Amino acid sequence: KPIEIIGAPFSKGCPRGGVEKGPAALRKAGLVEKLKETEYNVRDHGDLAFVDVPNDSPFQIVKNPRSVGKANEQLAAVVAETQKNGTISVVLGGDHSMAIGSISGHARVHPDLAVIWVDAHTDINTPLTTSSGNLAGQPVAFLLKELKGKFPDVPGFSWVTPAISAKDIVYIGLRDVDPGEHYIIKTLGIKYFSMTEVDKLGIGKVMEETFSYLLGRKKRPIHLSFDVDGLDPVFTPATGTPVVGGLSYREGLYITEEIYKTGLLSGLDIMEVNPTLGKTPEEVTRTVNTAVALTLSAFGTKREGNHKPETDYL
Amino acid sequence: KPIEIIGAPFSKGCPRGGVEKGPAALRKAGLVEKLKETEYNVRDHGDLAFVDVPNDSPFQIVKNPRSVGKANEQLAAVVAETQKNGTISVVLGGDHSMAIGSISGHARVHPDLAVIWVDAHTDINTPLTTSSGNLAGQPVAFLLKELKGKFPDVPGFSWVTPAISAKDIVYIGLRDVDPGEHYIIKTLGIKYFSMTEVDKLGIGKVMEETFSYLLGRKKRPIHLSFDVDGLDPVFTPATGTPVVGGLSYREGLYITEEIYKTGLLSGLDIMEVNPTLGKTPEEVTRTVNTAVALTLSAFGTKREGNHKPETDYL
Amino acid sequence: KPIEIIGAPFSKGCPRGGVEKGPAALRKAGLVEKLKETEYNVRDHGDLAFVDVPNDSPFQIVKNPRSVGKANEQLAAVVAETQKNGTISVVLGGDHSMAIGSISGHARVHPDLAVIWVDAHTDINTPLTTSSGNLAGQPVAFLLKELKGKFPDVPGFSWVTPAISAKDIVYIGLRDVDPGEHYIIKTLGIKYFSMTEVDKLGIGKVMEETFSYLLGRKKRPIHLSFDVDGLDPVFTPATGTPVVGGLSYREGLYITEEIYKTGLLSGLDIMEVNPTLGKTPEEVTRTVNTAVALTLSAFGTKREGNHKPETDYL
Ligand SMILES: NC(=[NH2+])NCCC[C@H](N)C(=O)O
Ligand SMILES: NC(=[NH2+])NCCC[C@H](N)C(=O)O
Ligand SMILES: NC(=[NH2+])NCCC[C@H](N)C(=O)O
Ligand SMILES: [F-]
Ligand SMILES: [F-]
Ligand SMILES: [F-]
Ligand SMILES: [F-]
Ligand SMILES: [F-]
Ligand SMILES: [F-]
Ligand SMILES: [Mn+2]
Ligand SMILES: [Mn+2]
Ligand SMILES: [Mn+2]
Ligand SMILES: [Mn+2]
Ligand SMILES: [Mn+2]
Ligand SMILES: [Mn+2]
Repeated sequence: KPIEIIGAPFSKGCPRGGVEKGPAALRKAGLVEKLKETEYNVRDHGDLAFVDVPNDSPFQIVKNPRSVGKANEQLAAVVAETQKNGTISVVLGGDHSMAIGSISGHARVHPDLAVIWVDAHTDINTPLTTSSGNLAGQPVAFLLKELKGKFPDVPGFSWVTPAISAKDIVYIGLRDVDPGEHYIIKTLGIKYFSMTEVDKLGIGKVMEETFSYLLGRKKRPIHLSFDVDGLDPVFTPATGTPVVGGLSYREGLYITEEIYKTGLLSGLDIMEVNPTLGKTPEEVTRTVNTAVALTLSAFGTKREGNHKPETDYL
Repeated sequence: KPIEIIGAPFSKGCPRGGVEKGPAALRKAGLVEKLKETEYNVRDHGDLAFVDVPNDSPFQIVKNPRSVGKANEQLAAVVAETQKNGTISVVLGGDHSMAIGSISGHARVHPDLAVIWVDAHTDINTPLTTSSGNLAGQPVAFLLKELKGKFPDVPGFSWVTPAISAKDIVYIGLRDVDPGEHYIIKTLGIKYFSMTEVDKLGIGKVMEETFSYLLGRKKRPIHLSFDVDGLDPVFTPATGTPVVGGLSYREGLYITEEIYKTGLLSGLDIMEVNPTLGKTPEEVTRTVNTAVALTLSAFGTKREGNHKPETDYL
Repeated sequence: KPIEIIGAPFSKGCPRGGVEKGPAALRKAGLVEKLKETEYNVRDHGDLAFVDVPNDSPFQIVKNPRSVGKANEQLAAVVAETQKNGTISVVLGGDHSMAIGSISGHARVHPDLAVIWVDAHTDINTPLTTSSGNLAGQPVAFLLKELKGKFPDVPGFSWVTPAISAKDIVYIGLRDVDPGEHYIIKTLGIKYFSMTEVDKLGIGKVMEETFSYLLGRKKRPIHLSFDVDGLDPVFTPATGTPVVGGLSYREGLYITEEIYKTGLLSGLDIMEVNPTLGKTPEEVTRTVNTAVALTLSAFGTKREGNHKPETDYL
């Protein structure tokens, strides 16, 4: 199978700059080279060059609307293209708002795709419920069908068409949800596994249930959108919105090795890796490293070991 | 439902001073304000003023008997009063010896109360089994019916009447028990989940079993006495007797969100938070913060999120 | 029952020196004294004096073959002797290559022994599959029956006779396996619980399965070979090959308390504790301490507490 790396050095989704340097740190860590050592075919599409939209006034509270909107539209295009060539797309980016384009793109080629959202937050704040204008915290609100019309159209996001419905997404790791975000996920009956459920069930059963929920009836493509802050700050400190009591390094990898086994991984996002937020070079390294392991894992790397077929090592 | 904060700045239960500053740190952390944002009605009773008993000679080994005794009698009174007004009592204190008064008080109004003791220690040392005279490690010995008469009456504790029996308490997190304390809990058939059981069952099944044990036949009130040292020093370092291999930040909260769901929380204690023991301001902050989260959790705060009823966020 | 401490200050299995200082650190931590406080009879055999084999040229890639070979032959002898006196042997060593002699020795007296290998690595690299010549990573290749003849005889290891077969060993904690090592463990159908299985099952069920696998039909002696790097660097940082996402302090102890309950512990190894690798005195202390706890645990120490029989503490 084919893999296509696509860097999304974008940070306008969050007021904190830095996440744009994420792709670099990741490539710099040996991601592309390491990936190539897998049973996969790796191609690097390079980092997308996003044109800034001058005098990008804020829509009500929403910040950098047109700039985010345009960057995503370009991402959706790119991804939609690789998806058209049946290759698996990997978006290494900055803030999570790029999930808009990554999925909206993926959807154009695979409308029946399921989404497993690993994050500490729901990121489903509609532009009317946000306490800030940060779009990085609103991706899902833009991807949901059940949310269309519930909030005023935003400048730059007219190209977007709700790609999936409430019954096609599953959150994992939630532990920092707003009153509105919470109201919404409950009101729409969106399946989710907060840290409380993971504690109760254990990541083992957790993954078991998410697969039976999403792949119970039909077997469709999987879009894993991984926000590195789905794990505990002790594993991925270098991020804009760290939250205590998260997923462990182990559960993170367990999540990715399962999705690998389903043979249905179609698209992956590795977001929020900000190298400029590590209190120490060890923390940045630490973040980049596990974020790479998550990617490698998704694509076949196993903790029990891996070996090439037809090779008699004895 | 009503909540009544009651500070117990007492430290005579342990030779280390500092736990008296605990209430401050907690209030100072925004506890009262944050609590008020819950579906509850919060009232702050302020910190109790404990009169020191001069020439408080030690009873055999027991230290500051009369001083502890009197402080508790005053606490039992206070608590017994709020309990009389059907409000939920919250004791923010110093050393755990105040559990004597918090429960003995709670009991006067709710004799059928169950007790979930989250701690790294059993704290059931009778004045005859203690290696030290520290009462902070003897609360339960004073609250048990099966332990009455087994040890010599102590000066200042004549007002106390065993509030509950061996079949009404459940320990969670035990991992540092003395030969005597152990002999006792085994001899009296006191249900408990040491860290070994939590490892085996997983906090999920652990909470499951404690509720079926305590609420199996009848549904009675719950008195959660939480020793912040039920968790690992990595989460609550600022405490007098830290012990490695404890409950995780996650398990602590899982414990409190369940007890919240039972709708039976009647009384809560948040003890052993000592701000003077943090090797660094981060450690003290760290302790105070999770101790607050435990409290907020107990009273409804959910990691999956919370939202107000009748509010259409869309 | 009798316990016999045997120090194996050997480091030629790994290019990094330091693990030879391990026995010291452990004794220096109070191991022997603390052990004596158990229901066991402790005897210290002292640290073995290993004669260096001059001009010990490398066999192909294998480094210090003759030196390792000779040291092990001496260890096998020693252990085989205490085993003959029905006492339980405890090898406190340096690199894991000493597992060769510890088990080969144990085997001579108990050929039906089962082996529970707690380590982050399989250490089953045959001299033909190693990327380095480090024997510390090849112990099992020398102990397996199914591996005999699969690799060229090594200078100094002619005295060795495969002590156990693929169906007599169980790995726990694996998370850093080589292509060849992996090919081998899969090709030989060797039961193992990688960190992925532990995540899935939970150390509780994990221990459950390993006992039914190894003790299902017959009840034989247990040789627990514990490589401190089976746990996460956060617990045992001071080691030559640390790997993230390992066993927790808790799971390590849970592993040992179960093996204790089986009443079948016959032989134990506590390897890879390198005091010269702790970035800070706290890290070295931290490693030594949990390594001691693992040992004490193996021999009866319980987290729920322990008390002497026939002693009425009241
Ligand atoms: N980029 C992110 N993942 N941000 C998290 C979004 C949730 C945040 N608490 C908000 O109110 O918007
Ligand atoms: N205040 C406390 N929680 N202390 C713990 C009590 C147990 C202590 N090891 C003792 O011997 O008394
Ligand atoms: N002494 C050890 N435990 N070393 C681990 C052995 C595995 C190592 N990666 C190798 O290739 O040999
Ligand atoms: F994000
Ligand atoms: F998020
Ligand atoms: F306490
Ligand atoms: F305690
Ligand atoms: F090793
Ligand atoms: F190893
Ligand atoms: Mn997030
Ligand atoms: Mn996110
Ligand atoms: Mn305690
Ligand atoms: Mn206590
Ligand atoms: Mn190892
Ligand atoms: Mn090893």
